[PDB]
Amino acid sequence: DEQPEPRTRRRAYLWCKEFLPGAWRGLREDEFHISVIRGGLSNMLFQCSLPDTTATLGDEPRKVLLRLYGEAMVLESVMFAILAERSLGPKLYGIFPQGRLEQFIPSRRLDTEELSLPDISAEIAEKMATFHGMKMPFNKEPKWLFGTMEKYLKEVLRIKFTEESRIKKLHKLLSYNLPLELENLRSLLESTPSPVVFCHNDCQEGNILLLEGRENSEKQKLMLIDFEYSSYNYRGFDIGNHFCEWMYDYSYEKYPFFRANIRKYPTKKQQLHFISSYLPAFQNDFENLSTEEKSIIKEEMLLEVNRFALASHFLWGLWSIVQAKISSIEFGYMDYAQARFDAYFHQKRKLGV
Amino acid sequence: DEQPEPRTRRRAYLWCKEFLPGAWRGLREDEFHISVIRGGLSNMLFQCSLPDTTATLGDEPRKVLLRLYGEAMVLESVMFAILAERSLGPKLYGIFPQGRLEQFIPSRRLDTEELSLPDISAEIAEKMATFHGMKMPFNKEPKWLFGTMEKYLKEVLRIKFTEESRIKKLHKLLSYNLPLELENLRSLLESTPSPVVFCHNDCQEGNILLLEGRENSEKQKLMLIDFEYSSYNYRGFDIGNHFCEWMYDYSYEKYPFFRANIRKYPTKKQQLHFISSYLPAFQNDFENLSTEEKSIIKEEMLLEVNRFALASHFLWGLWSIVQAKISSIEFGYMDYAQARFDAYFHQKRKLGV
Ligand SMILES: CN(C)c1cc[n+](Cc2ccc(CCCCc3ccc(C[n+]4ccc(N(C)c5ccc(Cl)cc5)cc4)cc3)cc2)cc1
Ligand SMILES: CN(C)c1cc[n+](Cc2ccc(CCCCc3ccc(C[n+]4ccc(N(C)c5ccc(Cl)cc5)cc4)cc3)cc2)cc1
Ligand SMILES: CN(C)c1cc[n+](Cc2ccccc2)cc1
Ligand SMILES: CN(C)c1cc[n+](Cc2ccccc2)cc1
Repeated sequence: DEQPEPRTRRRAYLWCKEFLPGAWRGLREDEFHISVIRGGLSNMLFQCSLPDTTATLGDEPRKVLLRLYGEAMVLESVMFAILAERSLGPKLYGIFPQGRLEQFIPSRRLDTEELSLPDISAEIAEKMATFHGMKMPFNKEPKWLFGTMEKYLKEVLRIKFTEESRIKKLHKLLSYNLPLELENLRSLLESTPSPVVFCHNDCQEGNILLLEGRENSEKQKLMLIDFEYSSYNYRGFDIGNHFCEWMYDYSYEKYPFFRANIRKYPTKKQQLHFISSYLPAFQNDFENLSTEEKSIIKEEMLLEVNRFALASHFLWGLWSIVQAKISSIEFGYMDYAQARFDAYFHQKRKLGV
Repeated sequence: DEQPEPRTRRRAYLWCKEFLPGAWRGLREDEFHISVIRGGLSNMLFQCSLPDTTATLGDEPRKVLLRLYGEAMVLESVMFAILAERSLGPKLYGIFPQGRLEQFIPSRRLDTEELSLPDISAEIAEKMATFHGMKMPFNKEPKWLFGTMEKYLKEVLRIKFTEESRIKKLHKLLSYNLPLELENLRSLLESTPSPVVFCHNDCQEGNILLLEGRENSEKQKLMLIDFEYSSYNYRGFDIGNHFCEWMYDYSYEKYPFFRANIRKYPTKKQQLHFISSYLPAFQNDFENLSTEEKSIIKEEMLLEVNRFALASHFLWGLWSIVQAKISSIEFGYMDYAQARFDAYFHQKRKLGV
């Protein structure tokens, strides 16, 4: 049990005491329990709980998660509150300028290897389809994807690195002519139909909870979390981006702190399994269509998601170059950027585009 | 049909086109309809609609309300979104830095005289009880009431008026010794039990919709709106404050632009009718209690709400003095302050406290 700094213990006690009902309201400071889940400079996480010897008075939680930040603020808070109301995310117990109190969900995150398990993959698809089907009070013009890529590309072309290895690696990445490549990708995707839906935009193992005590259950053992990058976007991006994440393991404990394997991208068989679960969850009379109409829809979706996978590589590659310059957290960002652009051209070669 | 300024028409068209689905997404500027509901400097309201000749494609609204503002921002937006999810307020279609798009609810506001109609009063009580019963992710310590009164009192004692009539009226209002009176009220209310619940804090005719087409229905013909001043607070304040509003008509078309009548405060008979509807809506097996246990609960509530009514007068009286100094909107603020403090001492005399 890693203990927080004294100032954080006191602040956490006050937020719990004032925002949570029942036994919390009368809790003494010397009875308050708190431990660090993740520290750092931003998005710090703590578990806060009542003493085992304190009974609950009503329906109040015995344990909660405190998230510290360390208008995007408004949109994020409204999104979280709405997903909570709809039973699609952890409940929201308290909101304040410095952070929030959320329902504690006993669980662990998935590992990269688990993404390919057929039952896990089927559930991710069903969960993503459920999120895609819902209405949210946000801008419905799908400007996010190329808007973000253009903004990031402009930043990348203004970066002045001082460190030798980053200078060299940047020269190589820019040698591809990224403006031209971006507008060729824009052209390709302009001609690729894909419905605009509420997308997670970051569906990978770190953002998927395996619910404790349900590990052996057939269905409903996962929860998608961490929707902070969500927006209306092309459905093909959310699915394609997820598929790309099959290739990257971020648990590697030595530099560059990730492993990449092109061979771990889902095979067409595995892609079909995923979309066969997605479709009936997104369009509820889907199974009643003829085997042949279902087959055509699946074929057209395979093309769509694999083209949109190219934008996942391009977007994350640009993001990673910017991180190499601006981040305060250690990671092989330039090497990761190169891995994404290698995958981009590999995928392009395979697609013949 | 009062038309908005050209800049507002264009901004409204863009927000509707980008935030609303279906036929909105492809709407041409020359087909956009908008009219002013209320103008001003802040909280401006517009009705926006599709042409009568444009069919809806799905479930999109044909008409919406645009609210312009002209962190409190975060709390207000989360509250509105949650009440919408729970079917307790207008739906939320879009949120952006300058305002929001809300469901249009065909209706009119109630008039002051309508507050005393037995069926109307019964429904207000049931509606207030429903709001009081719910959980919200906001601070549960009831610091709002006296916190706001202390803050406002400090401001009032620093006001330097230049206009003769305001100087004279202020001297009279301060002659009561407001610090002493406030702390005597604090003492009285400290000894008056009242559960802390999610309160509207402004339940009067201007914030209650009479739903069009339900005017002749027995029940469910109202909607409480405009929760921007809501907070956890003593239940007695929300009820007592509502009762005080029976006395004030803000529709008077000459200076001071309100009428006050002490005789229009609900009689004990009328108060009992209100609380007899509130109680079974707030505690759902209430009717199964003995006639005698119900009677005692009602008696104790009558005492509670009438004591808390004193804080409604004191709070609004202070608010009104501050408005006389800072407001950009014409109203008899000093005369209204005097009316609230007259009612305060009148109520004190009747209560013998
Ligand atoms: C490298 N990569 C994908 C990883 C690496 C590692 N991990 C697990 C892990 C391992 C080690 C660390 C310590 C190093 C910190 C790296 C890091 C900090 C912050 C984020 C948040 N983030 C989410 C979505 C996002 N999008 C959707 C986006 C928006 C705009 C563009 Cl342009 C592109 C993309 C942008 C940013 C992610 C990773 C942290 C976490 C998961 C994924
Ligand atoms: C005078 N009175 C009650 C009225 C007068 C008139 N109307 C209808 C009406 C008629 C004419 C006008 C034009 C003049 C504008 C007066 C005005 C501007 C803004 C508000 C909003 N407001 C809501 C709750 C609130 N609380 C809960 C609060 C918080 C902190 C303290 Cl300290 C005290 C109290 C504080 C402020 C209300 C009235 C507008 C509206 C209803 C009620
Ligand atoms: C030029 N300076 C001070 C820095 C430049 C880049 N970083 C981020 C970083 C750190 C370790 C590995 C990868 C990226 C930190 C400081
Ligand atoms: C000293 N000055 C410029 C002002 C002082 C007070 N107000 C508000 C007001 C206006 C009309 C009636 C009541 C209150 C506006 C200007």
